[PDB]
Amino acid sequence: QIPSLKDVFLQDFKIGVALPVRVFSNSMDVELITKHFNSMTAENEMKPESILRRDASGKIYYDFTVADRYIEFAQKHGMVVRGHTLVWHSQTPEWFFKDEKGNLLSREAMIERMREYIHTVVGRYRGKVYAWDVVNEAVDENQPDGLRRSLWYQVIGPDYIELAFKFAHEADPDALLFYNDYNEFFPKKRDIIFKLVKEMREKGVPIHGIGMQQHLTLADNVGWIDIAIQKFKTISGIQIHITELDVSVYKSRSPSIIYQTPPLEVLKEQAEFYRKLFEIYRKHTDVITNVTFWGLKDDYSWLRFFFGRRNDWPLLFDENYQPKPAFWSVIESVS
Ligand SMILES: CC(C)S[C@@H]1O[C@H](CO)[C@H](O)[C@H](O)[C@H]1O
Repeated sequence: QIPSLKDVFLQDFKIGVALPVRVFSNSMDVELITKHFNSMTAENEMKPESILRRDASGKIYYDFTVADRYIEFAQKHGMVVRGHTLVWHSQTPEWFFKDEKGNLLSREAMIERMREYIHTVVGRYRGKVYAWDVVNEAVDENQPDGLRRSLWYQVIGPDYIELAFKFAHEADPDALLFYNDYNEFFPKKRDIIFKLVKEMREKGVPIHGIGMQQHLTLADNVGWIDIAIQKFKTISGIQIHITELDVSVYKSRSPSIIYQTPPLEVLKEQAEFYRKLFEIYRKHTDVITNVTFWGLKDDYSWLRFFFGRRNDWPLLFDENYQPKPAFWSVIESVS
């Protein structure tokens, strides 16, 4: 009786959702997912720590038993899958960078290990995962060259980023390959992301897209987001995914006032925020091809634990699967 997000935005972009694997065995979760969403991302289940294993000998192997369930579900329900994520400083075991003695691998050995990892994971889902977050959160504006000094940088060096895209494109030449990041509309970081992607495109690196995480709060300036999309879309041939959208009801990551239940005025402010945001996304529909929310409904949000245990209401559906004020405001950005 309520409209379907994916149908409302059919001519604009895929409408996606980040999901933990438990939802596939929950009839009420499956009802809400299959009504509204034509794209899905594994919230954790396709990250390196979720796939990498070592046997009693210390030999690396791959466990796809959980990740496989996403492709099985997507195929059953006619959904596309964003693969998240191949190369990241987070949720990647420190032992992946080391030999049996706990010493750092050589650059040569770690390039080979990255190649095997990306070939194995992207190869397994070739033609079934239409888009990959190949590299996640590689930018640090505090560094002289703008690049985060992670183990990837320390063990391979600054070409690890372009190599990851090379290897992913080898494993699945039809996949759309994304560089994904947060705080992507803050000016200094925006300019580093722009320069990184533009320079990789100019030297023929197979990068097809920029993933804008859009982990927002009610304190964020939506004008800055419009300006960031305007800057990124000047890179010829690049498309944009909104990969991890949510809107915290708080105005910082460390609020001193925490809500038990959200004031109605806060939910209305959130509806106004989401409306202005979707007006900007529709304005840039020529470059945005997927808008994915980082969770199905408010009580599943990472924002209830990542910055400290607290209630937050960051999404379009409440704890009882009901549309929020923001659901209607988002729908009204079209209607
Ligand atoms: C899917 C999310 C966990 S990505 C998220 O972006 C955050 C910024 O708000 C932090 O940078 C976290 O490191 C990162 O995991």
